[PDB]
Amino acid sequence: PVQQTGGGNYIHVPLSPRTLNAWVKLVEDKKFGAEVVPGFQALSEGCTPYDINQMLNCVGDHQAAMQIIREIINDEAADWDAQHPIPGPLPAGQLRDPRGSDIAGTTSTVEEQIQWMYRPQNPVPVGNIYRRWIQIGLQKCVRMYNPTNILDVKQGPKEPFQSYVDRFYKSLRAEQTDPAVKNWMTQTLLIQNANPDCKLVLKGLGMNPTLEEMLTACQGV
Amino acid sequence: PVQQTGGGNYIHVPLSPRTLNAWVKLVEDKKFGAEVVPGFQALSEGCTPYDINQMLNCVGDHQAAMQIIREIINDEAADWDAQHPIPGPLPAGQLRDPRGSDIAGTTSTVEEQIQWMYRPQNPVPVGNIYRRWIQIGLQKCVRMYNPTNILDVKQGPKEPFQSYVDRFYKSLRAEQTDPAVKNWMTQTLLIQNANPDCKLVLKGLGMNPTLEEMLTACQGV
Amino acid sequence: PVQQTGGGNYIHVPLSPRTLNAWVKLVEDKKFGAEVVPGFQALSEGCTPYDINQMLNCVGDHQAAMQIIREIINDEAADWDAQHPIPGPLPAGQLRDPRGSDIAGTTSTVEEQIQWMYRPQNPVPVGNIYRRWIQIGLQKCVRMYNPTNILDVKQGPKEPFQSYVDRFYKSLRAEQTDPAVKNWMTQTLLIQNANPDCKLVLKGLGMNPTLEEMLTACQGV
Amino acid sequence: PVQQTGGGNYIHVPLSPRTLNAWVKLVEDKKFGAEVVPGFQALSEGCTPYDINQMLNCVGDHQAAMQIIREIINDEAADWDAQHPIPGPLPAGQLRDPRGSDIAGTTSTVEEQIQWMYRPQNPVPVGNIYRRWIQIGLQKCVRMYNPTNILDVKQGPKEPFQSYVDRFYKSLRAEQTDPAVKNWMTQTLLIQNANPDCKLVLKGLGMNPTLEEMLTACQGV
Amino acid sequence: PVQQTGGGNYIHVPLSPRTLNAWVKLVEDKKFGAEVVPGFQALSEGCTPYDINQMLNCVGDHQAAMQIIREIINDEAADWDAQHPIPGPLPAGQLRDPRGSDIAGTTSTVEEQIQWMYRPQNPVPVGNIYRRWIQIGLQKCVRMYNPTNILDVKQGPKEPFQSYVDRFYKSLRAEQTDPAVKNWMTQTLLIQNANPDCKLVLKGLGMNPTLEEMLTACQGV
Amino acid sequence: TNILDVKQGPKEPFQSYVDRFYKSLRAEQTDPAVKNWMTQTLLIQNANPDCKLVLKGLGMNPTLEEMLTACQGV
Ligand SMILES: O=P(O)(O)O[C@H]1[C@H](OP(=O)(O)O)[C@@H](OP(=O)(O)O)[C@H](OP(=O)(O)O)[C@@H](OP(=O)(O)O)[C@H]1OP(=O)(O)O
Ligand SMILES: O=P(O)(O)O[C@H]1[C@H](OP(=O)(O)O)[C@@H](OP(=O)(O)O)[C@H](OP(=O)(O)O)[C@@H](OP(=O)(O)O)[C@H]1OP(=O)(O)O
Repeated sequence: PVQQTGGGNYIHVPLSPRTLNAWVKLVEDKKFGAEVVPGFQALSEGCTPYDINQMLNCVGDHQAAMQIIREIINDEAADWDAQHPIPGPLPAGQLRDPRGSDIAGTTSTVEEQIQWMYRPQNPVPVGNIYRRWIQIGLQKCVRMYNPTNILDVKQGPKEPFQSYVDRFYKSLRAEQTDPAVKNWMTQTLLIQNANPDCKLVLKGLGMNPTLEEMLTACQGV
Repeated sequence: PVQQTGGGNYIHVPLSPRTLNAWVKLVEDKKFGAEVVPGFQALSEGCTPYDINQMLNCVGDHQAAMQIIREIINDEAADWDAQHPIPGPLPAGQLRDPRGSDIAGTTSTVEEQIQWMYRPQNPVPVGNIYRRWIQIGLQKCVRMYNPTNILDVKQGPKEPFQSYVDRFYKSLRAEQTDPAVKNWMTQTLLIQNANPDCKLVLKGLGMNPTLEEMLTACQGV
Repeated sequence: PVQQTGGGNYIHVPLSPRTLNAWVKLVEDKKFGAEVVPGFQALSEGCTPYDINQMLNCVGDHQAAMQIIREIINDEAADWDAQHPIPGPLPAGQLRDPRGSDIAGTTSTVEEQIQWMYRPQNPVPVGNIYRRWIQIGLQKCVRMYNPTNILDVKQGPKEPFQSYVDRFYKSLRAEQTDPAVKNWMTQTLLIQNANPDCKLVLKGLGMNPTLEEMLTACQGV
Repeated sequence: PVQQTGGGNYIHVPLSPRTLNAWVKLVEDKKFGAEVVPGFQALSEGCTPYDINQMLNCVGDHQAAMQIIREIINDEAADWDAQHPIPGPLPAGQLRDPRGSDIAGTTSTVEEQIQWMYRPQNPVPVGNIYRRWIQIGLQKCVRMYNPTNILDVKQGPKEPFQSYVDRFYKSLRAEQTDPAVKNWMTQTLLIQNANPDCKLVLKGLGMNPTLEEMLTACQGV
Repeated sequence: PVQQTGGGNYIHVPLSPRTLNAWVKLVEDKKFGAEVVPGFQALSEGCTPYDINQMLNCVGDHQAAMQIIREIINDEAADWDAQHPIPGPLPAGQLRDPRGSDIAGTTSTVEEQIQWMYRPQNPVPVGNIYRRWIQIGLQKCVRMYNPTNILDVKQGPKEPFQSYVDRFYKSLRAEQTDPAVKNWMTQTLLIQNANPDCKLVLKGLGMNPTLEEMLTACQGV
Repeated sequence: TNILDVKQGPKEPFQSYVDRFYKSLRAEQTDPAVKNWMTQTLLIQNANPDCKLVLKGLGMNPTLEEMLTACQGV
């Protein structure tokens, strides 16, 4: 992280143990639950990359997924190098313009990552760009770990409509589905993959019911 | 959240892990108990919307209810857009006047949400307006989850008048009932849905007893 | 709560989660033990009313007692309105003189509650007056929940004089008894409601023994 | 407690929940172990009396002992009133010279207790004097609760000399014994109340052994 | 650690208990897991050597490994002494130029270690150089404790391809293997040491599959 | 019929099925994005297991042209 000073220059405060441990305990307990994606951001809102890397590295389990995230950061990295050019030999006295690897803090140092993140001429935040990339690797894994696809989430003889709708929506977000499909699935597949006795009551409501109405109606059916 | 500086402009401090976890542990343990509504406010008294959204999102369970809250924020959102007009093309150099979605921080950024929340000309607090909306979705769910309606809370042969009155009042607040009804239910339905032996003693007190008198009298009856 | 600033006006800091939880865990575990009364004050020494109300409200159990406290705050409230007059239409630009409900923060806002609590002309602390009222409702409940009245606390064949005196004094404070009665009960009823074998030894000490002497003497009797 | 300010007067910071709870958990678990006396001081090094009283009061158990402490504070209190005279009617504008009860903060307020504790003309610390008194009541109780007197701490066939010496010294401090007696008991009663086989070996060392020598020698005897 | 002051010189703040305990609880629970290496750095980002030494020393178990680390710090130490010369008798008034042992803080004091770490003429950070050395001793131990070598990590009849790849990669990093070998092992030995039924499906993908494809394909095979 | 009910018969080709699917996809006036998801997924899910595995062996995000050729005589 970065803490500024009065009469002094910006300094690098370290990351904190509690936070390093919470991220570790949100991935080893929730088994890369979708929520892992925001937990990470919040725990990292103001962490320079060197620190983000130390956190992800403390986790020595689910190491296949972490490798997948590393592959994704390198692929996104290639795009930034291609789209952003080299101004040419940059005159000594100037910190090298940032690349996808310095953004990570691998080849670069925290002090240089703070320098770009705050340089007055063109501040390049090498702290938030990296997290975004990590979040695409985390998100794919969540999608690789939705044990049930939404088309298979249905209702058994003794399964109600409140637990089923919970199992459905939780998967729908984790599949990283788009919005229009979300509504169609929400207004149709919810009723299709259900017990018939409750289905008749959800259909008794009328057309385009609301989740409030669907839930209240099928209370005890 | 927002922390101001001396010699510097307002900055965005992040939300804290402990608080993100407490909200999560007040919803997964109390099963959206009514108290969830204030716990949220207190945990969020000074959180800009971006953060309020990160908290609600970390919870990946009870996701049906969270969807209901999202529907409610969008419905209230339509009202604000209708009631509050567009001054027209706003001259470049001016931050767009706030809408129901920027209030959420979805399409907007925290820096802009802080800018309106503190702009000197007409400070628009986009932090408290949003929470209020979230609280109406949370409140409906509590009402959707009062397992017993107050008209069904009664006294069995071995149920006393202290546990029953507790089960009654807890439901009365969670039903989000109005005040005049609250008093009538309080002075009448409490005695009606009760064991007769205790009922005779509560009636021996006189007319319009006080909960102190009702409770002390039916001690052991 | 209220935190003052240098070069800036007083601000409202929020209440803290840990404290909201401790009050909740001192009432759901001690079952409104007498100590609940001071725990509250200490946890609230510098909390503006809006916050005191949020804490009491997070507790959704023992809700009958909380209603009793609400009745007591309204009754005390009537007294303040009667004793303190209305200076008449107060000129615009002046915050309304405080009433029993603003003291609670119900109809009022924290900023106005801080304004009176610190107004230079006649600072009206709307923070401590309210707590005092809450403490009379809490105290009555403790008295409504002393399972044993002091006149019934006695000694059985295998009950000693150290556990009995503990059960006696704990009730004596919770009954909210007065001081002169406290001494008479202390020097007389302690010996009366006791095992005879120990009674003879407590009486062997002489007249007006001291709890030190009474306790040391009946060691093993 | 008291926190001073720059450009402002001294203020009263409150006591903290964690500390109120630790004192409570050092008395309900250690059953007024001697260590309770220092735990209290350290937890209270800078607490004005009002707070010291709130802590002791949160403990609603072992209430006989707390009453004994209250009797002791009143007895010491009489001595201060007798030894320290009344300068006579003190001119309005002057805070009353402190008495044993204001030192407690009972009849007095924290602001007045801070005023004497810091008054420039003759600062009277009403914070440390009170604690000292509380410590004499706590100490008597520890002495009233040494289950074994040192003259009864001895060695059985299978009791060694390391556990016995531990049981002996722990009692010796809790009896609040004097120093000269401490040495005689230490160099004599330790050997007297012991197993003979180990006694012969402790005596083989010579005269006035040291606890290092006594302990190393009787290793396995 | 080191905290600077305004109007005063740099001071040595101490290390914190929680951190001393976390390092101890990351080595006695993870049994020198590879992650121990970064946990240490993060917990020590800004700790002067004297403190780093106090932490490692609190751990009294796995003391063979700590001795190995001590041997490694002494061997690296010899290199620094050889490569860095003695400018000769350094004039009194000048702190001795740093050596490998002062870097540790053994023969040196924290104040001198802070003086070099911040001396304006040629700041020598004796805080980060030491940690680096400790990290080579920690890393060797992790390699001495990879119970399974990657050439022995294979798939049994009921072992899938997700747990196996996890056991493989975790070892690959802990063996401290190089990058080119990492890719060859990754694209070849992963398929070789596997169940044949899944092997046929991983081979059905084509050539140079990606861990995403390999993992999705062998789902249920 | 409807697209969430259309299913390839056990001894029916997945070709007969696609003609009973795209015909019912346009009729339902399904949105274009909802069309792509149903197209790349709901076809394979509501199909014979043998051809479902054969199209799954075809690879990721297959194209209908390839799906038809691979499930030929499947
Ligand atoms: O008291 P809190 O500030 O909420 O902190 C709690 C816990 O509280 P309790 O003692 O009431 O259970 C302990 O706090 P401290 O006593 O150390 O202040 C301590 O527990 P652990 O060491 O077991 O984690 C840890 O706080 P800290 O960072 O101050 O050590 C943290 O633990 P939990 O979050 O697990 O309750
Ligand atoms: O951890 P933070 O979120 O920054 O909170 C700090 C921090 O809490 P911890 O003690 O749990 O680390 C301080 O740490 P220390 O200075 O004790 O190391 C503590 O200081 P004090 O206990 O000395 O006051 C202070 O305490 P408090 O909550 O009583 O103000 C507390 O404050 P916040 O939680 O409000 O930030």
